[PDB]
Amino acid sequence: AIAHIATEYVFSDFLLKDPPESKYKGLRLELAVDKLVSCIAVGLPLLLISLAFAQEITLGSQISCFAPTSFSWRQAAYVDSFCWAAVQQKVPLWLHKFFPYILLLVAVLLYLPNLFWRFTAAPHLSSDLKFVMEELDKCYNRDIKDIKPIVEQYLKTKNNSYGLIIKYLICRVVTLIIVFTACIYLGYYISLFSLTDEFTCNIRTGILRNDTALPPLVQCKLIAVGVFRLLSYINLIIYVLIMPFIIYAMLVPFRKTANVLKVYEVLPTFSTYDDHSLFLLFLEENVSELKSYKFLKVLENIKNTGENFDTIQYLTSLGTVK
Amino acid sequence: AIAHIATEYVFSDFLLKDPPESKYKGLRLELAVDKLVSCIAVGLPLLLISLAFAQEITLGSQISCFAPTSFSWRQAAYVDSFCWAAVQQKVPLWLHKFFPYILLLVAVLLYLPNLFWRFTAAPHLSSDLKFVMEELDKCYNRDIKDIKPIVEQYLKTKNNSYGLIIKYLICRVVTLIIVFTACIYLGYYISLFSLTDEFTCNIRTGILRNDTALPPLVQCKLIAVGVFRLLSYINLIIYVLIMPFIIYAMLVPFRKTANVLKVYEVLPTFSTYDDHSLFLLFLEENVSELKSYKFLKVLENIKNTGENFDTIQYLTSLGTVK
Amino acid sequence: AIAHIATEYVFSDFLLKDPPESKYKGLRLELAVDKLVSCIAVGLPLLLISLAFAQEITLGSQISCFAPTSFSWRQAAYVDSFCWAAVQQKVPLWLHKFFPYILLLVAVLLYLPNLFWRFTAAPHLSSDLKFVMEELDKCYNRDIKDIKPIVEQYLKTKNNSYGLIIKYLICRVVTLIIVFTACIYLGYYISLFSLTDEFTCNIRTGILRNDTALPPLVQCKLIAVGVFRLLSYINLIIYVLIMPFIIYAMLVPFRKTANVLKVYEVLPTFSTYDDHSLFLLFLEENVSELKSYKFLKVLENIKNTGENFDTIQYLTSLGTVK
Amino acid sequence: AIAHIATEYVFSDFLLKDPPESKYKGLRLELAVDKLVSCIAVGLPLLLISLAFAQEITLGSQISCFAPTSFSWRQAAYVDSFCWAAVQQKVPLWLHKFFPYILLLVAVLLYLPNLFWRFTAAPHLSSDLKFVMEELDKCYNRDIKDIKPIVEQYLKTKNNSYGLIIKYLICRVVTLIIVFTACIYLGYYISLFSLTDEFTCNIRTGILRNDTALPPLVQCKLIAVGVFRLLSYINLIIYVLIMPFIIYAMLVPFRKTANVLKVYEVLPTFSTYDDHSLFLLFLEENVSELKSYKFLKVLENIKNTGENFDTIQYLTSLGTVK
Amino acid sequence: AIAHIATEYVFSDFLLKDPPESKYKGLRLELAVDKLVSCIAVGLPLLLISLAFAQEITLGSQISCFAPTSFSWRQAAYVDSFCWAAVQQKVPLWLHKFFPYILLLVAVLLYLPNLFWRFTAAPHLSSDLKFVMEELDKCYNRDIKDIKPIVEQYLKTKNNSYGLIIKYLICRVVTLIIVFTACIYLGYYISLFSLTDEFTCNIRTGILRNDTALPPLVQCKLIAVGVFRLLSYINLIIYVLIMPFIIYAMLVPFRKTANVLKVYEVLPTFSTYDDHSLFLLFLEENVSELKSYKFLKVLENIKNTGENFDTIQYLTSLGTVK
Amino acid sequence: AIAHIATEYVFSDFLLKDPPESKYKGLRLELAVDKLVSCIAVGLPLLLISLAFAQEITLGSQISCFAPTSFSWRQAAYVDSFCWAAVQQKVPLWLHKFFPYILLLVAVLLYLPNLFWRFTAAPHLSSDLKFVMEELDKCYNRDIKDIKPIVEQYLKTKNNSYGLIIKYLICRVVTLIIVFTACIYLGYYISLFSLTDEFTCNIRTGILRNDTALPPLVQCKLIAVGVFRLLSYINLIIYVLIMPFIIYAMLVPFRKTANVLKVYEVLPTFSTYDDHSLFLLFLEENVSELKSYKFLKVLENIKNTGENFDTIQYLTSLGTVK
Repeated sequence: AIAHIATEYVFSDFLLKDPPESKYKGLRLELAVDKLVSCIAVGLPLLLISLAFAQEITLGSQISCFAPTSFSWRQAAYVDSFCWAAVQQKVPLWLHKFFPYILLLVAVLLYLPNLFWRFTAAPHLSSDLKFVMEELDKCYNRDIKDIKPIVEQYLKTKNNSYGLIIKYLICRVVTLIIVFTACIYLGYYISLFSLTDEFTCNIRTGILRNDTALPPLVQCKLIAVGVFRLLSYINLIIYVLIMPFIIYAMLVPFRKTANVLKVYEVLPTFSTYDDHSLFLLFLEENVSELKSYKFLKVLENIKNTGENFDTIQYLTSLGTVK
Repeated sequence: AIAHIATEYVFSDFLLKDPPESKYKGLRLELAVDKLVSCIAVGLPLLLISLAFAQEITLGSQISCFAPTSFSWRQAAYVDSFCWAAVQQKVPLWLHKFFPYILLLVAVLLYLPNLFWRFTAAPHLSSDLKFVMEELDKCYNRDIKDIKPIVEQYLKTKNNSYGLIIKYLICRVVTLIIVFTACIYLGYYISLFSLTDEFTCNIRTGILRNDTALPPLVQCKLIAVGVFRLLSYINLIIYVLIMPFIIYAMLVPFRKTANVLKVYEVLPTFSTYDDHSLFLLFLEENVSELKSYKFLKVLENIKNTGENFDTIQYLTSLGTVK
Repeated sequence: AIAHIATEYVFSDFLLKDPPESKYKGLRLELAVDKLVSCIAVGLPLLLISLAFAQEITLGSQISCFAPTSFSWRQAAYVDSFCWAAVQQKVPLWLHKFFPYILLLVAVLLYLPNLFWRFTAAPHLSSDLKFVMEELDKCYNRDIKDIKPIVEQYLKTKNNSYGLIIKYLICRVVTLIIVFTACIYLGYYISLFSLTDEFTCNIRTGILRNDTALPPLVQCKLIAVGVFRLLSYINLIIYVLIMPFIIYAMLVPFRKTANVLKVYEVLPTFSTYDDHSLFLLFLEENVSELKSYKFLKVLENIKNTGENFDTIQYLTSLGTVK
Repeated sequence: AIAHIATEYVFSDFLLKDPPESKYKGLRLELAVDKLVSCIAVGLPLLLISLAFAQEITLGSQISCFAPTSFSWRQAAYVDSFCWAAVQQKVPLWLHKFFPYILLLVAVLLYLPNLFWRFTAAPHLSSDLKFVMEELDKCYNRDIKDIKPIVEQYLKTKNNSYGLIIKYLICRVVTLIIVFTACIYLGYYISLFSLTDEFTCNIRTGILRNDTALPPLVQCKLIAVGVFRLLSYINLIIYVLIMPFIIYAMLVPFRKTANVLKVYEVLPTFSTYDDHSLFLLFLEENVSELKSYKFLKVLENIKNTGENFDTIQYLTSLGTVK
Repeated sequence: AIAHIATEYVFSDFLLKDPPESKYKGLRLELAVDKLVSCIAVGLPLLLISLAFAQEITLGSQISCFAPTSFSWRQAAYVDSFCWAAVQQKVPLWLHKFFPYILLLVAVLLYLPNLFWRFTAAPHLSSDLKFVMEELDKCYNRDIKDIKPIVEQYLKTKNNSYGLIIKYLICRVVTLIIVFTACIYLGYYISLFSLTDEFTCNIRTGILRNDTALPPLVQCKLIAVGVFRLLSYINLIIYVLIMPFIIYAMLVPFRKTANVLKVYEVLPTFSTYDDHSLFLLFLEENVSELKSYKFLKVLENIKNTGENFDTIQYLTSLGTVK
Repeated sequence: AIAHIATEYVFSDFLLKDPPESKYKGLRLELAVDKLVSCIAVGLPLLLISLAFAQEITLGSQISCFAPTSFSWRQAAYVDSFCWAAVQQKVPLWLHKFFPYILLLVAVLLYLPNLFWRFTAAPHLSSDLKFVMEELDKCYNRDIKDIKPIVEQYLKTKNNSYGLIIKYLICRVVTLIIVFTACIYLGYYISLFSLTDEFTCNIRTGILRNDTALPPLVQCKLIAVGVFRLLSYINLIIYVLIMPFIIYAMLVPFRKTANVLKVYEVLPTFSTYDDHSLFLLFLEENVSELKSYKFLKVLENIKNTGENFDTIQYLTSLGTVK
């Protein structure tokens, strides 16, 4: 065990030589901020429920009941199981019983909208981005060859569209609503479980109801109430912290967006709650793959300083990219 | 078990024929010292919490309580679970209970800034480095062909920038602050757990509060206090040791940096708290992939001794690299 | 279980058809003797700690205490856990408790210098070796074409360098110092645990200190003392055996080194505590990949006997290698 | 469990469609007989120690002690652990305790010389074999082209060498010595454990030495003595059986070796305790990869019968191989 | 568990889309009947020993002893372990104890001859088959080109050889002898374990031999005798069923063998206890890879009916295959 | 556990993005209906035996015996094991004990004929199909080139063959017979285990036969009788449902088969209990890979409607396929 830990945490590469995106393929169909927010909101409750029942913090059973001394092992086990079964039908008790279930439901609900976006919006956007990038590269190549209209019109038509931005807005709204509901539930659970974690189960039911040997009531203690409360507090803190990030995410009109086509306007061939703005944002987020755009952006940065050099010679110096 | 250990530690290659970076691909977006410091600071608490609960050092339960002889097995188990549940609500007790949780939180907080840098700074820097390297290679090739301006201007514009160095500084500051907070917490825990590790839990709560058979107090012993203290001391020592490395890491103006472009100044075509200095440092750290730079550095090393040989013949001797 | 053992040790290939380095790629940045010594020194303590706690040799718990007959199961378990917790705070007792931890620390400390060398010396040496090999191949090709200066000067500049040999020396010194410290610790542990392995724990602490029913002292036995002593003896023997190998490893000036360039001196184009000696040693250790060197070494071996044949015809017979 | 066994032993391919060496790559640096002998000698003790502790044959603990009826569970467990700890310090007892350790040591010692040969002799021999094969192929190609000296001289120089054969001899001698020592140890263990497997442990040591309630002696039984004896007998039988194979392996001068170059003597261009004999043996063992040698061997087999056909036409019929 | 079973037996492909030999590579060095017989004979005892100790059929321990009521848990466990240890030294008892060991030995012995054949006969036969196939393809290609001696002579020399057929015969004889010995052992075990499975162990040995409290004899029951008997009966039935298949396998002279070269005799260029017969059998078993042979066999099948068409036009119609 | 279930059933792709036959390679040597029937008949008993012993439905042991109160734990365990051992030698009892074994035997017997067909019929049929497809493609290509006999004759010879259809019939008959036998056995087991599942074991055998303290008889209950009965009923229902599918499978003469060659009859070059019918069925089942057949089938579908267009222009429009 010790040697296995040593091999897997010291001798094996952990954060040194593991390449996350070595020669990343495909296209980036999700924004970085949105991806980070979704990953946090999905993987936080899973990590918390994994931590809540780790063997390092759990001592015995979920509940512990004080059976009378006259009871044998099997009678005391029956008492424990009976009180655990009645902890559901009896509000705090069933909430403590199903806390991992509720956190799992929250995680699944938070994962749902991103899956919906990936299954009903990713392919069309990916195809559009690929077409736009390939047409921009072809236009740059032909212009470079000449110096030694389709994309502008297509973006103009996309300007009069709202489907993509509407779907983005409903995804953000669903995520925000689910996070807010989770925050409310966590606050309610924290409020309702700061009183105590001891409950009396009644085992005089059925054919042994009239028996006098059994105690009228059996006291039982919830074991993981404190850990659950601490983890719920942590989850609420994290969700409150990530709350403004969703607001910033769906704040499209006021976002600090720089148009990619500005650098392309140098080429002579080239001449706010909308699909065009969202498509421009996705282009900018996915513009790292383009290489001609790198040349145009370098030229723009050079000319931004104020150097008095003609751009015609620089454009003629460059050749075909690919 | 014995034969499995033999196979996995003797007959299987352990440190002999395992290639770490055989034909390493991609680009090195992190400095070696920064990568080592981050890896140590992240993987030390994880290794320590893995060691703290290894079966080789843990004998029984987290706590051990001395129940009265009249108590049965189930009553004593209830006593143990009750005292373990009250160890939270009761400062040292809950700290001992949640020591692995606190170390995990420290590890996650230390891992966060590197993930932020990798998600919001890696792609732009990687693209810039690739562009600079390819332009340097093309310039070397064309100059070699001729003997038989863009990169200099771009670096001049980058000289008037501060975003990358600012992000680097905030990453280093966050890492240093988290390490300092962890050091303070570990020192506090060491100070507060050198007194004793025995506490009395009171089990006369609820419907059995008025019962006289139960003892008024039950003594319980924390088992892993010594191991926790030793591991916390080791963690504090390691963090204190790695403290000056972060200071040396964010000490950019006074770093011993050699400009790569000096060797390129031989080519006739080519002619301190800043983005340019950080970019030069990243170029130098990632210059091993360039092959023309190897020729230029070899020529520079040859001429550094003081040999009286013309460089024109040496430059004409070399040809296209790739 | 039996059939699984049969499949994994008889029907599956174990030492017959498992290729260790079939078409080995990359470069050999570590010497064979150094690699073997480091692998032994790292994987011996890990194997020993894995063997110490194997289920084939461990019967029960780490310690065994003789509780009074009047004690119940839970009271005796509390006694065991209490004496195991006091075995730390009480020198032999905590050493027996933390023997696997100390061996793991020794293994990690021994693994550290090789990781430091691999992270701060491997890339530069690999690039230098690749450049030297490619230039030697190109020189051989052009000389063969002609018959039908850079490398010599670069080695001359490297002659006036000491960084690589200094780093090699500090790595060897760190390894030797750590091995010597481990030897001293193992000898001390063997000396201090040949007396006995029985200790008395006092459980009359706390609210039960004044109770008269509990025994004044409880005798306890360490179970794995003999296995620990035997494994420590084996580790000390192995470290003593590998002690002279490190001395031979850092003995660079007196090493039996044959210069690779001697065979290359046949080509007309070609004409002791130092970087040049270490680089020549690494070239010789990594010369198996070169194919022109194979031809030159074959010619040298042919001419070593004393055959009276002109080398010009043999050189003209060979052609381009690659 | 039943269905898993069915899937892994019936529906999954076991010996039908598992290709051992489908398109085998690299070179065969070890002889078939030597590889088989080493594999047997290494994997037999591992298989035996795996079988010795399989759950199909082990009932309870390593030892079983008859504690008095007045003892509780914990006192009897302490008795068992104490007698198991004293089984070491007390010759047969510690041998029974450490039998798996001794067999593992034997396996590791037997694996060591082959690793030494692979790390200090494989690369040079592989390079020499590759060079010889490529030169033979080139000579065959040029001779075939002509009909429409280096290798002979190199083998002549290798004739006056002894390093490779010396290393082979020391490897064989080390293997034989280790196998003989293992045989002697196994015979001794069989002789010393045919008497009985019952021993008395004395638990009246320490603060309970003067107590009269404890028995003066406690009888204990070793459980796996018979299985250990049977497995040791099997191991001794196998080692005795493989004893003459090592003698035949290092018997180089008297080995039935056919020279490969005899078939190559047909080409007009081509014209006993030694390195040359060992190299010829390795060539013959690794000659299956050569394709021109296949043509030459086919021609030799055709001419061995006594057919009166000129070889010039057959040689001219064949063309370039590769 | 239920959902895992569903995923691995319903939703995952089991016998629908798992390709056994999709684009099979290499050569078939073993006959289909021989491969099937060896696979059955090897994997039947392994499957049987896996089934014998499955948790679905094993209730408790290997043996069950009726200790007196006055004995405690530890004394009864000692009794069980003692009787299990004496079940070896006491013929039926040790046979029941080591039945899985004997079946494993049988499986290993049956696997040995096929490994010997694969390690000392596969490479030469594979090389010969590859050479013959490539020469046949080349001859077909050149004959097709012409229409628009080596292989026949080589087969004639192989006609006067017996090494391959001798090795095949010794492999078949070893397999048959081992199967017959296993059948005899299984019949003996079935005969000797149909009487009863109850034995008395005597625990009055050693220092407690003179004690009167212990019973003079302790009755014990073997639990898995019936399962072992049923599995041994199944194994014997299967081995008896596969007995004639080995006889048919080594029956080479009387085998229904069709010569491959008969179809090749159409080409004008082409003109019983033996190596030639075995090589022809291996060619026929491995002829599926050849494509020219497919054309020749199609032509032979066409002409077998009795169609009066000239073969010259059909031969000229076909072209180069590869 | 909860988070692992979430990851493996929600976040990981389950039925969304798992490609079953993405770019399927090789040839389809088994019919779809036959493959489905064989997969069902093989994987149903395995799934059922996996479900029968799942931890979600099994409470305790296989059998439960009511030992007297005076018996200790070990005596009661001996009673349980003894009655479980006598449940075999005593018809219903051993059937309940070996139900998983019988279902495994049924599964293996059902898997056997498909393995026999795959090992003795797949390669020849695959080679024949590949030859036929390649010849059809070549004929289509040459006919297309011309417009700008071997296959017909080969099919005529195959018309006078019966080996393949005979092997198919024996495979179907073996499968049907095994399924019918399994149905009969399951019906018998259902009939014989609807009475009760309680049996009395007699433990007064051996040296304790004359002892009066032991009860004359001990009642024991089979636990999994109901689950076994339900699963056997399900298996019988499924086998009855799949019974007519085998009859439809071996019903070759009356199968709705469309000849592939009909569409090829358009090309001018081209001109019931049998091998030819089975080969045509396999061609049709494996015709999806052919691309020229797609063109011919499209033309046939176009002309089936009744359009009055000449086919010569359509044939000349198409070109070479591959």
